[PDB]
Amino acid sequence: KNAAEIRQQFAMTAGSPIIVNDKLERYAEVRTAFTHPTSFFKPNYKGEVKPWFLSAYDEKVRQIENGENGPKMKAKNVGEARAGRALEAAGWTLDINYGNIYPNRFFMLWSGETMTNTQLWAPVGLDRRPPDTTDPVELTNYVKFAARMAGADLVGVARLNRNWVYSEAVTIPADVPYEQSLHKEIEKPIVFKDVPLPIETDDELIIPNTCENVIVAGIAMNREMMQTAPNSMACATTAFCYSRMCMFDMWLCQFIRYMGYYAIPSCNGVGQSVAFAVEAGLGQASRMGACITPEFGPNVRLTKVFTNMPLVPDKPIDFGVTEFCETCKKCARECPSKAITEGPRTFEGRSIHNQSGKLQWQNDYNKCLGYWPESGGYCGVCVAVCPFTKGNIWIHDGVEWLIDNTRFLNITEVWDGKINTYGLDADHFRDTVSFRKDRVK
Amino acid sequence: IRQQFAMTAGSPIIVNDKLERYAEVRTAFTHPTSFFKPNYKGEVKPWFLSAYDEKVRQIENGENGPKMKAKNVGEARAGRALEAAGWTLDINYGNIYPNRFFMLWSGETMTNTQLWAPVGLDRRPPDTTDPVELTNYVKFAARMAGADLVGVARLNRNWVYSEAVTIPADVPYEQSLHKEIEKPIVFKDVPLPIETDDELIIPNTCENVIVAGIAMNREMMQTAPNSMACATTAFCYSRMCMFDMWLCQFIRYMGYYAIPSCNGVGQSVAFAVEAGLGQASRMGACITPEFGPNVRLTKVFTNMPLVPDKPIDFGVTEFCETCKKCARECPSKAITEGPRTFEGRSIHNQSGKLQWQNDYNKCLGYWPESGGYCGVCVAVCPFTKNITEVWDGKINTYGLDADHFRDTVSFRKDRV
Ligand SMILES: Oc1cc(F)c(F)c(F)c1
Ligand SMILES: Oc1cc(F)c(F)c(F)c1
Ligand code: SF4
Ligand code: SF4
Ligand code: SF4
Ligand code: SF4
Repeated sequence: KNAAEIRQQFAMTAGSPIIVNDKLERYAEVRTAFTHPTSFFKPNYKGEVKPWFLSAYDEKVRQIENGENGPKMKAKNVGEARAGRALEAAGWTLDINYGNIYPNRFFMLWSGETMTNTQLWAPVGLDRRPPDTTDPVELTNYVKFAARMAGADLVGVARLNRNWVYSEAVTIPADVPYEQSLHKEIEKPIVFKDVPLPIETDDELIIPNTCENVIVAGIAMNREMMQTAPNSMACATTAFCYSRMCMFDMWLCQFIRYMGYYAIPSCNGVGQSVAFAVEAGLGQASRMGACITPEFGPNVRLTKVFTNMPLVPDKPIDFGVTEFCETCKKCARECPSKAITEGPRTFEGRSIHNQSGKLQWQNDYNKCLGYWPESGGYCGVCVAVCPFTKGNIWIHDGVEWLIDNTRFLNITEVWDGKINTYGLDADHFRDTVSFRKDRVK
Repeated sequence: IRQQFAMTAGSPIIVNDKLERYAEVRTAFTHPTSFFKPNYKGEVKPWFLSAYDEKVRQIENGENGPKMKAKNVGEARAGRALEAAGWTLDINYGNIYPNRFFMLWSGETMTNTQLWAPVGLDRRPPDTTDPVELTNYVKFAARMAGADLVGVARLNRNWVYSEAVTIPADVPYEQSLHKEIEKPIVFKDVPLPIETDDELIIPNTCENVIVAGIAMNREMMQTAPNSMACATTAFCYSRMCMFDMWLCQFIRYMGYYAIPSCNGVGQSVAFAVEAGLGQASRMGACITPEFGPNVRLTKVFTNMPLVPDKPIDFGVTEFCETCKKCARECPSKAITEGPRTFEGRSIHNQSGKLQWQNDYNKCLGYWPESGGYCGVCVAVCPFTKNITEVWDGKINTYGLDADHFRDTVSFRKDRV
C-alpha cells in the first residue's frame, strides 16, 4: 500500500470543490445543534428537560449503576462500566466545554504574548523578529513537518474561504471565570479588517485581511474503539482526540509565531472544519456530512489554524466518495435517530442547523443530538459503519489504485485487545509517513 | 525479549547504608554553585539565559549549532522556532514545581473535573479493587495518553526528593523563576495528597509508581548537539505533561488519587529501572530495548492497587563496562570511563547507590556554549540505533517511526 501514490492519483486541478449558489451566507455559530435553544434542551430518562449534556450525564450514571457500557448493552460488570466512563471523562482534560469553541479564551488565544511558554522564551525574540523565510515552498515544508511533530496524522493547506468562517462566534466575556462560563455565553461577530494582527475588541473578533491561509489537521481516532459506537469506548477515542486537537493548535500556533507570522487556533470554533478540510484536500464530503479521508475514512477528527504565513495550497482530492455515497446509504440505514437523509444532495437546508446555499446531503442534526442523551454518549454509529472506516478498502489492479466494492455489499475484548501509542495502529501507521516530496511540490 | 530478560522480583539498584534521600536543589540545573554561567560575551547569567544568547547569535550567523553552518538563516530560525514551540505545555523547563500549574495533586479545581462534576466519578468509591484488572485498565489508558512504554513498581522512597524546588502558591508565573524555594516532601497517615504551608504530604497509602517512556525521534536526536535534537527533546516534554494529566484524571475518575510529576518529585531513572522499562547505563540514563536511551520518562504516583512489573536484565551493565563510547564522545568529558562506585563525584550525585558517577556540572557547562541541550551521549549510544536532510526527510505523527512502531503494540498478555 502506498498512500502517497493514492493521493497523487486522485488529485484534482485547483479550485474549491464545494458547489454554492447565491443564497449562501456566512453561518452564525449559535445555530449549531449544540448551542441553539431549539436543540440545546433534551429530556433525560426520567422525562426532565435539561441541557442535553446534563441529560446525557444522567444516563451515564444510570448505566454505570446498572453495569452497562451503553444503551441496553450489558458490561462485564460495574467496574468495567465505570472504567469506560472514567477513560471518556479523562480524555477531555485539555478541552473546554466540549470543543474549545470560545475564540481567544483559555487554550485558544489569538496571540501568544501572555502564554507561559512565550514569556519563558521572550529573551530570544523569536516572536518579535521579522520572518527569515518568506518563500511559500520552504514555509510549507517547515510548517507541515512541525504539524506532524504536533500530532497531526494528516495535514493540508488551503486559501482561507471566508464563507465557512462563522459570522458570529459563541464566546464568553473576557472577565468571566471558567466556573461561570456556561451561564454567561454571548455571541460576538467575526470580522475581517485592515489591521496588522488578530485582535479582539469589546465588540468584535477581528481577523486581519492579510490572513490568507488555513492549515487543516486530521487527528486519527482508534478503529477498535469507534466500532463500539454508540457505547462508551467510542466516547473515549472521541474525547482523547479533542485533547490532541488542542495540543496541536497550541504547538503549531507557537511555531508559526516563532517564525515571525501570526496564527489563530480554533479546534471546534471559528469556522466549519469539514469545508476547510475538503478545500485543503484531506478528503471529500460525504452523506453523513463528515470529511472522508483515504487513510481513515471519516474516523478522524479535524482542527485548523489560520495564518498569514505564505504557503502553497494543496490540491483537492476526488477518489469517488460522492458516487459511493450516492448508492451506499449504510450510515442512513443504521443511524439510530434517522438523522441522515437517504435522498439527493440539495442547496436547501433541512433546518436552522444547516447552512443553505451549498450542495450537500442535508441532515437533521436535532435528531442526531437527541440520541446522545438517550444513549449516554456521542454515538458515532455512522462513522463506525461507513465502509471507508475499514482499514482494508484500497486495492491495486496492476495499473492503479481503486476502492474494493465488496466492502459496500465487545468492549471487554477492546480493553483486553490491541492498543498502541495514542491509539494509533502500527498495521497502518506507514500510511502517514511523510517526506518532502509529499509535503510540497 | 522483555519476557526473555525478566529478572526475579526485587529492586536491582544496589545501595549501602550511607544512602540518603536527595534534595532536588542539588541538581546542576538548580544549584547555586552550577546555576550561573557566562555567555559568549563573558556576561555571567542564569545558564539558560546565556544559552538563549548563543541561540540568538547562531540564528544571526546562520548556524544550527556550535560551528555548524545552516543552509541559511531561514533554516537556523526554523530549528529554534520548532524547539521553542515544543515546550508549549511545560513550565520553566521540566514542570518540576509540585502541585503548581499543570502538576496539580488534586483534580478538584481542573476545568475538566468541574465540567464532569455531575457524574461524580472522582467522588464515587472504586468499583474495581482487583490489582490485575486495574493494571490492565491503567496501562491501556497510559497508551491512549501517549506512553510508548509503561511499567509499574512499588514506590521506593529512596528516589523521592527529600525536598522539592517549588514556588509559593500565590506567586504568579511572571515571578516564578525569581521566587523558587525549597519545600520538604514527607509521608504521613493522611487520606489524600495534601500541601500545607510547610510540607508537601504524600499519603503512606501511596504504594505504587507508574512510569511512562515517551520516545524521541531518532533522526532529530542524531543531530545532537544541534537544534533539531533540542526540538525532539522539547516536544516530548509537552507529551510528558499531557500524559501525566490524562492518566491522573483517569485514576481519579476510577476512585483513587494520583500525583503527577514530569521532572519533579523524584528520580525518574531509578523508578524506570525498578518498573522494568530498562537498565541504568554509563551515561546515567535508563536504556530501553526499544529505544535505547532515546526516550523521555515521566511518572505518576498512586494508591491504586497494581501488579508490579519485573525488572529486566538484557546485558546493559556488561555492555557499558567495555563500551565507553558516550564517555569518549562527550564534548565536556562529563561521563566517567572508570568503574561504578557508591561515592558521588560532587553535590549533584546521590551517594550510596552503585552507579557510574558523572560530573553533571561539566555537562551543564556545555549547554550555554552550544546553545542547546546537547544529547551527544544519547545520539552515539549503540542502543539508540545534516539538518537540511532531516527537515526534508522522513517524519510521522509525534515523530514516531512506522518502521519500528509495531514493537510497542500491546495486548492484555503483555500488560499483566
Ligand atoms: O463536538 C462535540 C461536542 C460535544 F459536546 C461532545 F460531547 C462531543 F463528543 C463532541
Ligand atoms: O539556591 C536555590 C535554588 C533553588 F532552586 C531554590 F529553590 C532555592 F530555594 C535556593
Ligand atoms: S456509510 Fe456509505 S453513504 Fe454513509 S458516508 Fe459512508 S460511504 Fe457515504
Ligand atoms: S452520530 Fe449517531 S445519531 Fe448522529 S448521525 Fe451519526 S449515527 Fe445518526
Ligand atoms: S548531554 Fe552532552 S555534555 Fe552532557 S553528558 Fe551527554 S554528551 Fe556529555
Ligand atoms: S554509549 Fe556505550 S557505555 Fe555509553 S551508555 Fe551507551 S552502551 Fe553504555
